[PDB]
Amino acid sequence: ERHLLLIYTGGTLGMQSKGGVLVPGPGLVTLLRTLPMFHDKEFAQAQGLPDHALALPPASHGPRVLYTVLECQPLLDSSDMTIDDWIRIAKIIERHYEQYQGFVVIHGADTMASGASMLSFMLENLHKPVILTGAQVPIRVLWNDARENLLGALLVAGQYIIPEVCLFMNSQLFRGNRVTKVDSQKFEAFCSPNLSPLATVGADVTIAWDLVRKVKWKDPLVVHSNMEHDVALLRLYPGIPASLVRAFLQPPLKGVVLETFGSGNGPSKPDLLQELRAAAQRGLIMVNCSQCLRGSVTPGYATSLAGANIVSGLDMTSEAALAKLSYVLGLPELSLERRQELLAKDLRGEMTLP
Amino acid sequence: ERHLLLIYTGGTLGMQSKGGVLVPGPGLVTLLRTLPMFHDKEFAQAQGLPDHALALPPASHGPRVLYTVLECQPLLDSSDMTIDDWIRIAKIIERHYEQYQGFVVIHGADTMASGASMLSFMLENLHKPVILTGAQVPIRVLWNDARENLLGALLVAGQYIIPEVCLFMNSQLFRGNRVTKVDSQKFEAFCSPNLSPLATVGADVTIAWDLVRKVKWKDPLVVHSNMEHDVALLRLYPGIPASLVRAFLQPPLKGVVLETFGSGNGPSKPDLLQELRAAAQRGLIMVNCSQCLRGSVTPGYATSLAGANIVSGLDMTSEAALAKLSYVLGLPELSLERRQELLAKDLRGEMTLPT
Amino acid sequence: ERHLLLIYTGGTLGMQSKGGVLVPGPGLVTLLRTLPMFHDKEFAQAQGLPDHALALPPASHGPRVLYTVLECQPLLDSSDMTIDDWIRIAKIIERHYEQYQGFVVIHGADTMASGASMLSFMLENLHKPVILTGAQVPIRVLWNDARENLLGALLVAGQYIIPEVCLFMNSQLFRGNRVTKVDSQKFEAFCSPNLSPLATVGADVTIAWDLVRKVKWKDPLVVHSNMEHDVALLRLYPGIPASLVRAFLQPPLKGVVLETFGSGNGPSKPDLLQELRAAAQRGLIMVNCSQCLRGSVTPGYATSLAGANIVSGLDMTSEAALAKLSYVLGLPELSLERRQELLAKDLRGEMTLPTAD
Amino acid sequence: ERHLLLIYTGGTLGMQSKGGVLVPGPGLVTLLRTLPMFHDKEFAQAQGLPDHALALPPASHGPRVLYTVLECQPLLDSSDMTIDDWIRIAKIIERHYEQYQGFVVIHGADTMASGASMLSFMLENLHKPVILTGAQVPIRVLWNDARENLLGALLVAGQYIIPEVCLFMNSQLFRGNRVTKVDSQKFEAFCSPLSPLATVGADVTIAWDLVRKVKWKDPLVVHSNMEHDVALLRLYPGIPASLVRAFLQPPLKGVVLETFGSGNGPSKPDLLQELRAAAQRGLIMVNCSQCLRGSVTPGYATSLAGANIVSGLDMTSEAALAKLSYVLGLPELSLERRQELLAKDLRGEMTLP
Ligand SMILES: NC(=O)C[C@H](N)C(=O)O
Ligand SMILES: NC(=O)C[C@H](N)C(=O)O
Ligand SMILES: NC(=O)C[C@H](N)C(=O)O
Ligand SMILES: NC(=O)C[C@H](N)C(=O)O
Repeated sequence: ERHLLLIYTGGTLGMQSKGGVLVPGPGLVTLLRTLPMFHDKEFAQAQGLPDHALALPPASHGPRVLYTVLECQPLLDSSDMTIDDWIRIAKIIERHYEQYQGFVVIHGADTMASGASMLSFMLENLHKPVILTGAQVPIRVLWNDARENLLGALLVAGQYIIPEVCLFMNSQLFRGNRVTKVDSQKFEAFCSPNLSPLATVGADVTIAWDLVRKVKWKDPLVVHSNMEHDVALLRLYPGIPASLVRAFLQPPLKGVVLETFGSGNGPSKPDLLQELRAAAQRGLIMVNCSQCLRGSVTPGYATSLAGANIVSGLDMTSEAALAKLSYVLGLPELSLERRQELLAKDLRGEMTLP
Repeated sequence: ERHLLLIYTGGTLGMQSKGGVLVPGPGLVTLLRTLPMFHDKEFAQAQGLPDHALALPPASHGPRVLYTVLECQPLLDSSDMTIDDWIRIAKIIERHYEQYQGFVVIHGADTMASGASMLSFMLENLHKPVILTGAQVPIRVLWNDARENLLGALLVAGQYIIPEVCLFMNSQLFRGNRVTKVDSQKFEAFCSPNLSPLATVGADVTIAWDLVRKVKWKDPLVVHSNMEHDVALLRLYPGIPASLVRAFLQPPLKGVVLETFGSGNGPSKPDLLQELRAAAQRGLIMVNCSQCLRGSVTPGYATSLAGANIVSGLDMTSEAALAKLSYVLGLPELSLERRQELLAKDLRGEMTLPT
Repeated sequence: ERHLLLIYTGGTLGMQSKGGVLVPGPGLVTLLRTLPMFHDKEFAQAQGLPDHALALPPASHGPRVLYTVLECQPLLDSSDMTIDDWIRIAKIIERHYEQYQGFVVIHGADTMASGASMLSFMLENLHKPVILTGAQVPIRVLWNDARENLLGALLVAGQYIIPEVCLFMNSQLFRGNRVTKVDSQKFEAFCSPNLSPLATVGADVTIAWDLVRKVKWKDPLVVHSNMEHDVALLRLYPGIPASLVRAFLQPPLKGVVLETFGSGNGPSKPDLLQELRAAAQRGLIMVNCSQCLRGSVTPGYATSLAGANIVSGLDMTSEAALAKLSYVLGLPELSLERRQELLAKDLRGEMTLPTAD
Repeated sequence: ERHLLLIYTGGTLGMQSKGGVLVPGPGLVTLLRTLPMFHDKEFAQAQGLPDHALALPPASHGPRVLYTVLECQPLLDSSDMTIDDWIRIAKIIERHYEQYQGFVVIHGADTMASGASMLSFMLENLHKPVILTGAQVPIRVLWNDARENLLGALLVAGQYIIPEVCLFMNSQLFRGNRVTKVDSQKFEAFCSPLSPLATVGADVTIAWDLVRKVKWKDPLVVHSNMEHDVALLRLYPGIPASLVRAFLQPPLKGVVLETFGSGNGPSKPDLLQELRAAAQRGLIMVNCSQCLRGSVTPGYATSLAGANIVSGLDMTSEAALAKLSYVLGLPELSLERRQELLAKDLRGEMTLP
């Protein structure tokens, strides 16, 4: 037997109609009990299990999977989630860490990538799988992607030791701090542009063990509630004025991700470069990410953004850059020089160095 | 014979190394003369052609293609381009419109999608092909994509009547106001997520004629120099504070594209919704686009951004939304209500209406 | 209410383990009754429905879907299926045609593409959806693709009028005579290389109505049991000897699909060309298909296979070519010249005739 | 300076029209001289180079690339090529091995995958790049894929030590015994259903983790001893036992059976009797999937396994056939041993589980 905690935070997976729109819907465990793929009634009575705990049917090989449903309240559309919400999820995982072998987090799709990236950083030295999942269609609608996404998440967390925050959707397991949302309607809503999926499910389960991170059994779980809240993302657009950038980078902002053009370039007009230099003097740290979905930031042009307090984001997703920035800036008592060194390392498998 | 104007504005296609970095490089026509795929010397002498004009070798079918190279100065990395630069290109095309059968614009890749979208709107009633192209590797480096991208553009503009601003890269012709840049290194750098390519080149040339827009021969070319400059793009991110949005939307900003989450959703926290409402009262217009690459903005959630002065961008690329916003806000003497109605129409094939 | 017939012929979707291997498994309706996504017990009792008939829960819009399970016997691994088996399925659909609004056929994946193609031809003037589906993992294994494939098929047949033999797998509806199997393990096992999917399912259902064939209401359903059995497929490989081709094309073979190289080319060595000419003289008809997955057979090289009794397969899948060949050769009293003309037409949406300009 | 041999065997890359159809066209070096991307005239005169030898323009760093064009005769449409033709190419590479740092082979596309696979096996202990390339459109036609495919091949062979038979098309370098042709018209004609060994874009990315290691201690052994009596047989539904019997008659020594799905076939006894009968005669059978992607695996009662049947796992059919030809051509081995070799990864063509 392996035991999982299933943390239901909201999202379309469990929504219901009200006033002609989807809103978060309670009563998940009540529904899951009625579904044989999610709950084995025979086995429950045979072992007289606590009523709070569900049991998956037996799978082909391996151990049996039991899980407990923890329904947060209120439930949220993921568009409403913030660093504080992700911290609360991390703390749930921390409190219950020793009692469970893995975790699944039902989450809205709108910001799942940001959440996966955030939790990747908050959960330092993680030793157990934390699998985020969601759906484009609610589980109470007959024709949906929720059933198989939720089951897949539970089975992955239940059967494999992948000590990472991942995202499972549509038969694929992605490294969480490598995903981004590419489709607003299709079931294949997520993509991992600069890294292979960690796993694929088909006739057989294929796992890229060469990529999966190693359990650090000597080191304890350290949860970072100290995440800098004053970080932002700024997408450059052609002719963006210096005056607007000035306003954006005003105190109390401590860090910013600049999504630049192509291989990491921006306008070379002086008044704009002046504002970035000015913000560097105030102590602001800047990470340069590409607006492009695929590829890396690299030097090479006269228009490349580099210099005082600018760190290259290489091939990071913006969601990962923002989370890493929040993480590093939240660390206590470090020199700005040291903070920059950390931003330039691969801390959770989110960045590929050359 | 068909004659094209080749407008060289800059970009990696023609860059050179200097101080260990790529910068714009002059002298394109000088190089192209030396290349047999770009200039047929035999034919030039046989017709004693003007020295400014180049001739492509004969192609499989069709008419012969001649072209003239117009090298803008200064040349620019496309990261430095703005609405003003694209207006200048539109005006070049306007001045020379009657003398040429089509146009090719060599452009940097970093903002090509914005430029294509802008020109799409500026060139009202366009009757001739305007093909933007560029490269990930300069044409003076041996192993490059520039040669074939430039030749392809010239052949497409030279041989076909596609009255659209397009982008040609890597054997594909895209509708210009439908493209976006998806890869910063690969030769397949561009994608048209919510529309088929207009053409594909292989052994044969396949054109999606049932998508290509129809020539309106009665209507003259109207070039819009009146493009609103005070427009912006704002990407939402989780927990973006009201205070920051307030600062972003301060006068003199007239219009903004909000890149929202998923099917067009954002935080429902009241202080943020109050700033958008406040900006609507000041007269600002907002277009709601998805941060997602593929798919459409649609209502359906309690978190959907809709209401006063917010227009759904449906399946538009952000580059197209920004350009359309610039276009509509630059039109003279319209009510704010009318401006919104125009934003909700398909003006250049950039948006697909539901039905 | 719309009523469907669910024809369970076998395949991995319903297999069980025995001696460490998967074999066909009976008792489908018994399992489906226990599954709330497949059977609404409340509604069944509320309308006191016949015990043989299942009811899907209500869906977002549209009518309610009821269905009857017909479990063929014996059940088969699709690797064992032949023209005779597909004829039996066509005849089941014929007998029950008027009682039901659509059909779903649970079928093994190994030859689903051949079966879809065969049924496409056998069911002339079809007016109702016939949706084939299957799975890479059996429905009794917990982590599987069967649940969603079967539900999807039922919902597509139940809710839309697509008068075609289709294949539904992994959220996509393909034209059946356009599919081929491209992956032996992934759930995305099928691909339609020279045609778009007819439909895609996501948050919403998108249907390519511009491609879906039109119902011919005036014309009755004609089922062709007269399918020529003596047809074969022959894949060319470099240096394939004339002697081997000779042996392959011996009587009683009436038709063959030659899978050739690239744009439809083969060796020009004379002894080989002589065997094809010899077989043409015996009255054999040959269809030339490309080994390539995507693209078309076209003339252009000195190595292009063309001539006596050879018809270009253009962009047909080999599965479709073989079925069309079986269909056309089974038609009664036609000249060989006429048979060839029919092979060169688009009879069921399986072939795209080349564009002029 | 690095020197390459460019072996022009034929194919569309160099074809010309005649009687309204494409046929092989001679005079490649004559054309390439006139093209600045392919020949640097300044540099040629500056070093007074032999007239037979061409010089690519420089890149910034790295060495300069010179190459010699060897035009086979007659030139062939690849549809006409056989084991004998690929042996001849291997022997050209053997004779000139010491004089050149790499090789490029211009080849027709129709059977390039078979040829790449064959050469992969023939060229045991290969230490230098052998890059096959071709085109969907002839180089003399203005809008074509030939120019960039040929240049790419020369630059890859000239600049990198990838001791493998590869195929370069459309900005990608594939392991040769892993490719297959998926499109008959598009420039993206080939697919490796394994990662590409390299990709060319703004930068060149090479998957060094996959590229095989040079064995400098071991000499190049060229196998002319390739079994010719091997065949490929694609199963189709209801294929009769009588037809399979005829196909597997002597003198056939080996056959690749392209089976359904994960490696399955009809379980009807008369058919299984013919495969067993052929095994008794000494025939060896490799089971490959008709599917493009994935692996042959046991699991069903319909899986073809047993006497003298070896699983092809994830091999392409082109690789299975070539490996079968290779193994059967080896002298004095027991049939058991031949089967063990078929089940190993000999040239990177097969992934073991
Ligand atoms: N599909 C989803 O989950 C979208 C939903 N608005 C959410 O993020 O909560
Ligand atoms: N590939 C390119 O052209 C990049 C260049 N920085 C530009 O956009 O001008
Ligand atoms: N996935 C499957 O159904 C394969 C099985 N051998 C069959 O075709 O019956
Ligand atoms: N593209 C090509 O090269 C096709 C040609 N028929 C050949 O294989 O020789």
